[PDB]
Amino acid sequence: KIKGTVVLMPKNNLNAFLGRSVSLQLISATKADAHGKGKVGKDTFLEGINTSLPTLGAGESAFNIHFEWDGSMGIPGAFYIKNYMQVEFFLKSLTLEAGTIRFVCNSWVYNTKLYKSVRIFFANHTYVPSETPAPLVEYREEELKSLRGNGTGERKEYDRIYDYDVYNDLGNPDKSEKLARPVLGGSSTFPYPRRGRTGRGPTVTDPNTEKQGEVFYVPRDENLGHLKSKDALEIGTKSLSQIVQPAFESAFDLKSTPIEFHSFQDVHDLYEGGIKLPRDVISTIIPLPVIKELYRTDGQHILKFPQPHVVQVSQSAWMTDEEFAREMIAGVNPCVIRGLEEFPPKSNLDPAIYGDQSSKITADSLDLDGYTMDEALGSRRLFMLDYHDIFMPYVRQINQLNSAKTYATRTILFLREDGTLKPVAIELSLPHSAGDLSAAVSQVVLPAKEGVESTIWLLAKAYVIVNDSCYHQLMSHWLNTHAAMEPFVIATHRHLSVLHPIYKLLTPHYRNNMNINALARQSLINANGIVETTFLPSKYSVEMSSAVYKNWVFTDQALPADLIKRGVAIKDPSTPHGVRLLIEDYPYAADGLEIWAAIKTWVQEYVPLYYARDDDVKNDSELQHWWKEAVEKGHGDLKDKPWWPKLQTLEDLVEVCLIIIWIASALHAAVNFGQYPYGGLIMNRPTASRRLLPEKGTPEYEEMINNHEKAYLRTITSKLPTLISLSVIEILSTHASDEVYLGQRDNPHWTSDSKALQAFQKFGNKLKEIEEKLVRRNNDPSLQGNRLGPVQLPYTLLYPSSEEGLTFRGIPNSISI
Ligand SMILES: [Fe+3]
Repeated sequence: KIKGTVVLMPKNNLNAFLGRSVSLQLISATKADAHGKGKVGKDTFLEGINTSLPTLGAGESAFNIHFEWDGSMGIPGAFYIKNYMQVEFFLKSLTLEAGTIRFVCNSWVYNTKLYKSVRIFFANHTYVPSETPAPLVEYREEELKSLRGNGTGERKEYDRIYDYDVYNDLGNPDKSEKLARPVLGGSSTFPYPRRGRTGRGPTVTDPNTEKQGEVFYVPRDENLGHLKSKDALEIGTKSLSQIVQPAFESAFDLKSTPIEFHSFQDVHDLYEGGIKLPRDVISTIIPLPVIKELYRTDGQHILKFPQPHVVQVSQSAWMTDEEFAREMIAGVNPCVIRGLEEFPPKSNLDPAIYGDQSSKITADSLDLDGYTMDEALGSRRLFMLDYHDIFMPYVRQINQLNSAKTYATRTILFLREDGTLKPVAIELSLPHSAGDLSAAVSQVVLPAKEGVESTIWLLAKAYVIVNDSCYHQLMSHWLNTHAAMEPFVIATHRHLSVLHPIYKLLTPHYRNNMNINALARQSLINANGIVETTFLPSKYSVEMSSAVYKNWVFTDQALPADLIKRGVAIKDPSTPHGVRLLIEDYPYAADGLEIWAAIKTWVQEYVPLYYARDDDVKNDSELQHWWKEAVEKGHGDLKDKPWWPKLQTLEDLVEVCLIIIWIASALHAAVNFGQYPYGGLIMNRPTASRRLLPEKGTPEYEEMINNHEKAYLRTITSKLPTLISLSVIEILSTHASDEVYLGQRDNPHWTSDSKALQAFQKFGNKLKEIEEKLVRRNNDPSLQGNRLGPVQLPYTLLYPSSEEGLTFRGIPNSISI
């Protein structure tokens, strides 16, 4: 007999797993039947509870099992398992002793009757397809066929079927015509990454829109369970939209709290004394998992939000021009600023539609610390935050909404000799066309510290940051991380076996991504969901991200390519990373290059363990099918584009894996974990603007003079949507205590290959080394202006490690929140 140990986690006593409850059958990797498929042994049941091993913990139990297995039956390489119990359990592992064979499973096993085919698990060996032991080749391909399913049917909780569909599940046209939304994906008008297929079928009123459902399916093992309810952060979004948001709304409908903030102190009060709300509103929040962690409460009437990092040292520093500019390089959205190499800035928009698009900013009006414009341009000291061409096509329709008004903005920045950025002009642009009923005009606003001009300049920064917050949430964050990554998740499970080296390399970087995305489609980006009800563009929000996706380029997601494309660095082979930054102390980019380099080294060391030559990549059938599908189906609306890597070389494989890991880990961390730390003060990161600048001689103009804080608050996001936005960004900025960070894996035995395990240890050591280096940077007094700023907030977003909570640091493996 072969002595084995099964470790599993009950859904939630242990004796019910005994008798005839659970059977396993070992499968040979070396002895085949007459069809060349590995021989399968007898059904073998769990025989007793193992009590010996202390190294267990975390709700796990271990079971003893002995398999009949003459050396005749060869060496086991897989096993089947059948659960005869009513309730599913979570299978962790099988270990066969005496040399040892390890099976890492980490999968829910439902009752046997629910599966078309018996659950199969492979030993922890790694094989490209041409290396699969012959008796497992068919089992390997059949499991992939199982995972792909057939493209039809309503997916159920226990299904493990990965497939693609368009974003046609956001609208709710059966409820109201007002909730109808365009399908995103699958047309030239609205290209978009695909998402995981759910198959709920058509609405009554629109055969192109998928009907509503209480649960948005993900393949079962994508739906992460948590030992602690407080760690199920993704379910908070659902509770917030479905339960908490209506509770807040009723407090305002009943006039139990003032409808608007009246001064900046009313906002600061949220994390000081708190806000007083009706008892039944407090009573709605307090017992909810995740939500109850968002606020401190007296259990009666008070909710208090946590103090955001951006105000922890100075509550007024956000208002400084130094901090406004610094956050474009070290803030929540540090990846949009561009070099400006000519002046005035140009527009590619059609003047026949929007009016003359010539910039109104004059060079002679700008304070460039004594530099002439030619000098600033030539010394590469001029930059911009350019939302003009992005927003202008949407300004007319946005401004037609009740309580939304925006400009398409452009901000010019000058890189001072001291290495900090300063803002020197903001252009607030509006489209103009012959029939317009509005008399509002485009304006240029310059910095000012006193008088009504200082208030107009503060408002101008707010309009800019409304554009930036919208672009950050929809494009930098949602489109470029969450949405862009999902097609790669699906392709990987459809086409790379669990045995495949590139499966093992990439899948840690997918943890929880399909799950959070599905919950997002249900409650965050749905019609009348959180984003539409809290951000400027309202019902146009998600379609705006489709327009931006038209210009998404996979190879420009690589950090060096991004920096070069935006004109914030230049190619320079004489530097360690091959690029020279044009803003030397650009914290996101300088820290990012270190992480990028570490990932690249890891990928370059792993790949050659499995692919010796370009030919070995061309000839890997799973890899070729994977990449073909990811591009032609997953990102199929951009399959016509010339820039996709072809995947016929070692270099191409490294490039593709490096970009995927980068997007999933560091890029997402840098744009996600700063949300509450910077945006928890709504004045610092307004999500919406509700009026344009006022005309002279109006009461709104006199208000700017007499009550500037009220002028500002009437312009930005109202109090009710503020309470909702703050709550959701608090959730999304939190690290669950069971997170798995870059340099970590959930199991030490993910492969039996010692060289791959060594390479991975080297990678984790390098990240520790990098963190020491980043610590030294933050402690360097010369770098204070950009790494800390007047808010005195050290840039820690790209520190690789973190404890649980709202920590402003730590790089998870994946897009996990
Ligand atoms: Fe995120």
